[PDB]
Amino acid sequence: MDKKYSIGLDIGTNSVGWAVITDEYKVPSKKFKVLGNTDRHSIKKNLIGALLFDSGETAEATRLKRTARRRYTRRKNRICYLQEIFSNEMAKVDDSFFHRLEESFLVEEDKKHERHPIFGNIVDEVAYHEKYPTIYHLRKKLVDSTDKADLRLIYLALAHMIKFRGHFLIEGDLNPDNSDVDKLFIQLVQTYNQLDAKAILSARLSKSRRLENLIAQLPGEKKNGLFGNLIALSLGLTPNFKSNFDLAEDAKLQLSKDTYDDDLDNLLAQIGDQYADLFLAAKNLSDAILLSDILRVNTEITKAPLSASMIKRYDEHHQDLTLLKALVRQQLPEKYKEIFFDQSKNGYAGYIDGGASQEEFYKFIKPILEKMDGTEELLVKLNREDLLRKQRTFDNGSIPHQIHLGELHAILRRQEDFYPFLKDNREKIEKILTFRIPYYVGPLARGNSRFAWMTRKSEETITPWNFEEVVDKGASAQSFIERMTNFDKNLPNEKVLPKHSLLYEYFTVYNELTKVKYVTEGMRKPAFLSGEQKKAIVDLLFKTNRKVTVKQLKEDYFKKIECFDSVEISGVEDRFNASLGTYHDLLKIIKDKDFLDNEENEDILEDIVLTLTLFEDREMIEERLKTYAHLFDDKVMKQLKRRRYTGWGRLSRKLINGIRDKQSGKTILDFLKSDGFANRNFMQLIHDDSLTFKEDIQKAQVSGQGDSLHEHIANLAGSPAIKKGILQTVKVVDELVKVMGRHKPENIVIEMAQITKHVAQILDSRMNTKYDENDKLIREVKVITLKSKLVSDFRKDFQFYKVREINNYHHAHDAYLNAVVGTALIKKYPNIMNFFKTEITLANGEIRKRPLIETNGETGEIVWDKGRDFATVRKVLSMPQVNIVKKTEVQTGGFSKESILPKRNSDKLIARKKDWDPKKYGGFDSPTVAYSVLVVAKVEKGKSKKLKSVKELLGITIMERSSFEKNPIDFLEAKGYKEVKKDLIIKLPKYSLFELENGRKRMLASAGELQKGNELALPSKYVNFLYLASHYEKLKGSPEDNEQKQLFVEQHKHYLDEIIEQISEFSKRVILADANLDKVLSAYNKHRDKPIREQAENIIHLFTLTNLGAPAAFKYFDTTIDRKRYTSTKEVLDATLIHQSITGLYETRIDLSQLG
RNA sequence: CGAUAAAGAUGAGACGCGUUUUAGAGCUAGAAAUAGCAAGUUAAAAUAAGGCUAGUCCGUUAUCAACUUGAAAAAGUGGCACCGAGUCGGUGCUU
DNA sequence: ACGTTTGTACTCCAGCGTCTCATCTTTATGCG
DNA sequence: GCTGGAGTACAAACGT
Repeated sequence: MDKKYSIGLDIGTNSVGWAVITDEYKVPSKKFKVLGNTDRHSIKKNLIGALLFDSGETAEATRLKRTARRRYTRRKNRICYLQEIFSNEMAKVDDSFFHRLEESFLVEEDKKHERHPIFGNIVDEVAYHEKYPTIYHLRKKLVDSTDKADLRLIYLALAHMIKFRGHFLIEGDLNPDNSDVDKLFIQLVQTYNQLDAKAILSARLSKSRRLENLIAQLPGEKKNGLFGNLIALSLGLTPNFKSNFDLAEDAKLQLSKDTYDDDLDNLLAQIGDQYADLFLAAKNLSDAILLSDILRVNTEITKAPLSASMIKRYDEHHQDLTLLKALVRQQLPEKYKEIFFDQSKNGYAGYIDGGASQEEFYKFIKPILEKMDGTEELLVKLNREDLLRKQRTFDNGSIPHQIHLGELHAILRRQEDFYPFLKDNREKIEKILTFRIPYYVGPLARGNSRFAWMTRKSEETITPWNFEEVVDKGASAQSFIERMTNFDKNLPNEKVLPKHSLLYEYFTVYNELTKVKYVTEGMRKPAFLSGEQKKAIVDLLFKTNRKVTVKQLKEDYFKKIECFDSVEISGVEDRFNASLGTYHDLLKIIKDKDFLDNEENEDILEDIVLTLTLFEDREMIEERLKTYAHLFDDKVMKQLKRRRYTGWGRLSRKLINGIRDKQSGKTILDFLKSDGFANRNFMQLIHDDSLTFKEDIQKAQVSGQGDSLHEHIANLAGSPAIKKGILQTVKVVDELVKVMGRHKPENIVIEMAQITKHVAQILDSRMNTKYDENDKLIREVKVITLKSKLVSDFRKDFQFYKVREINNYHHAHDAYLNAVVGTALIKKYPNIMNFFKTEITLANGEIRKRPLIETNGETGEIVWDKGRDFATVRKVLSMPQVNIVKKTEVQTGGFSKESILPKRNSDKLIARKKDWDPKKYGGFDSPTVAYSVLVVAKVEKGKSKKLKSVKELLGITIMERSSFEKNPIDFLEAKGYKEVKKDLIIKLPKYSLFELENGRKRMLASAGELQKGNELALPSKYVNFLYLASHYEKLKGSPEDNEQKQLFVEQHKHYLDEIIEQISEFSKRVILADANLDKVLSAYNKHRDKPIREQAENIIHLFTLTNLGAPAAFKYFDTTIDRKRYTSTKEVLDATLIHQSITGLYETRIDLSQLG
């Protein structure tokens, strides 16, 4: 039979609601066959339901932890590099110093050499920690020593600098001597003249505000160049020097960039060295502004100013510490034990030994400082956030690597005379500090990664010193862009040409001009310009004028070439749109119309623009054009190198001039140039009986021939969770087609709360798959897209109200009403929703009458009867059995919580490495269970060695999962299970459904906790009343309708008692939370004499006691009911396990009572 | 109709902090128990266990009823009406 | 008839800030 | 924040 039906969907980020209706808008009911060892053999089910699943996560967290893993690996490799550089000498001075460093984490019994990590004795360790209290004291000492020092001290200082090196944001060497901001500004004005500045520059005001403030209070007269260089200093960026200093072109000589030197040279040619002193002062002032807050110390007594500043911070911590100690011992003696001994408060002891930040300690110690006297400067430092500070602090992220490199340079230039190996390896260690893999090279994989693009020039290990001789950086950055840009849509095998290609612009000119038509003198035939005439017009106007030519210019060229027949032109605009811009720039730079005109040099120019579009670091551009420097002078070689092109086109070169029909041999560009008086455009050759259009379809089919369902949802443009929803929606559609005897649905209706267009296309592609004799796709299944507004409109107009707090039936009810509205309006119209209200209002206040049976105007149709349609959809909405399935999913993600908890005697701690005993070291805690397994075996119970046979539910950790799947039997025997039964092991993922007495259901949250599994089928009257009462002040309708709703909600005030009675009955049947229910009834009893709106707004809040899923806390009326957790899955082992299909219609029920 | 801007997705390269264990000798009184006093700012190592394909890679995204085949991918498996409704029941027909 | 284990109820806890660069869609806004 | 793990105190129920 035909068995006509339709399928409705509601795709969500967290759920997929589905419904099947017939031609009479009825849900069909069908009896299904179940499997398993249970006694039930057939179950009657209704063809409406929803599928719930966890939200799809983005890849960002995985990306960040992957990047962190790479960073830790690289830092460990730097430590190994420096431990191979110092290796031979360190074997002589103190062998196993590196080994004492590596075993520092272990407890003293687990150590192999000595507990003291540096010198191996107690006296020298104490002397080191007293002579150099922090690492910065040793850093300052080794920077300024002039004496020989122990090699361990040099290693510790330089290793601390390499391990914590700083940011690479400031490009260019930063001299630490420039520190006076006021002198920098006055020197800028003075050098300009020859050719509170400190407070204003170092103020925390914005760079825009800072420049504006200095410009407002500007003593310099006729000194706009001083103001521009001041912008280039404080802001770090000058404006266009064509107006700032009368340069030839717009020159933005912004500092802190590698292009600063090249733009400065361009300005020196463009201005004529009339701003060099300004640029020089700007650089000095930019430095002194940048290092101002970083190095808050005078810079005339040391070469390591960061060490001096941190020593000053340590010293002020000590001074204000002893003074605060004295003042609390002298004025508030009842608080010294709390501030300086208690590690649980936010005092000093919590700030150092506990877990208090600087903010928390400041907030705690401020009121103590206020009430006591003598605390003036301590308070002043606290507002300046400079009281009792530490060196390793949150604000150390602004220290540039130039400072650490300067200190490291100072030790390798102060200790190189005594230790000779430092002198030849100085640049090696400096490279180890400063080497940073570029963003266009990526992971240095040998081919064993799915994220790598790097190409190797050699086959050797990539050390930080052979990176430029082993990694082909050109091909690396080429592959970096070439994996990211999309392939050709027509030919999905090969890549895509740059947007600024000469071939593409020539194609656009010739395609527009081929679409353009001329007009003859007598016949006035459109046709087109001839191919020779086309090239002549291009060279006359489009190759002459950089901007597009006007129709007047085209007419002037037509009359200029030969005597015009008629300058009128058909199929053309007032001005053209295609421009020969890149050829014009090459004619303005290369300045010869020979290489840019000869077709033998076309591939050269295409590679030129490939380089300009591809690379943006300008050294890469430098080398790739240096390959081609033999055909041009050096000046244009360093001028065109500074040209950057942005953008990628949507067409490829094989589509444009690579595909040629075997009958003709002409390219698509050649066909556009000369079509034999046919004037066919690109879309003409792409959609005709020519051989070009056939090969495109054959390649679009042959290549990407798989194009799997998960692939095509995966390669879309949207959030991952909505892609999960779309994929589950498609699977639901397939199974719903299967359920009805594999007959196709007549319509499919879609609603999501461009991606809608795409999911419509997927469903249309899978359902509509039949072509006629003339190869025309017959639309057997009309996939319909619907906005969400219409559904809510009817929901409110026909009072088909939803409270989402009752149950998850509202999802499938949205799906059913979706497939009611959509297929009604596809019939009534083949206000638009005014065909619905029978008493439709008018501008005169008249309730214009409507027919009971609505119909289409043009032809007779049963679109909507205002009787027996209410009854059907009311029945389906009040229908108690609708199939909600929570998607059983194996958990993936982190093994446990990321917090490293301290040591305990508990066994729940997890070994953070292989041999780290957690009772000594501590470690991770609370692991994540991948899935639970039901194991029937016998355990060792009792002191008398008794094998008590037991059935238990054991949770498998994500970490344990691979070891369990390698050998389940051996894993169980290692766990403590003797003589297990291999064939009764059942894999139970999260949200596995179990059925118990009185229809009670529980979902498996884990091996030791369950979730509520039942749904309260509260009738339509109660949910309609609850929406009317809670939206009492937000009715948003006509005043008569609002008054009628108010009268209706006042007349049924007794419905609250019926609602709470339904809640109590359903909670007593399946929820089984006696104390929570008693507190609920006490709270409802206490709060009866309150208005109905608030009462129903909190009866809505009540319904999360009975909601599907995890137990949750809630508040009714100023009282919080804490969650009743089911923390024992012992009842589940005697229950009935239900396996369900994605729709849930097809079931497999296992009686676990019979297993064992 | 080019063009700009915002948001989102994906990928790469870098810092700063935090946590853990250990190292920085606590002293004095007291038989001890516990007090009085001193002091504190730093470093090493690890930062998903680990894996083989041994890379200055990979390891937390996406995918996932049961059943029968398939290496996997993937394919295959469950009769239809009608009257009723508290998580679906009943009746008839036919396999 | 002690003893040990499983059921309850209750409380607490959960890795986080920044910067540079690149490539795609998808919305949006004034032009006119 | 969610919601699952874990610790703690206290008693009921099952083992021997």
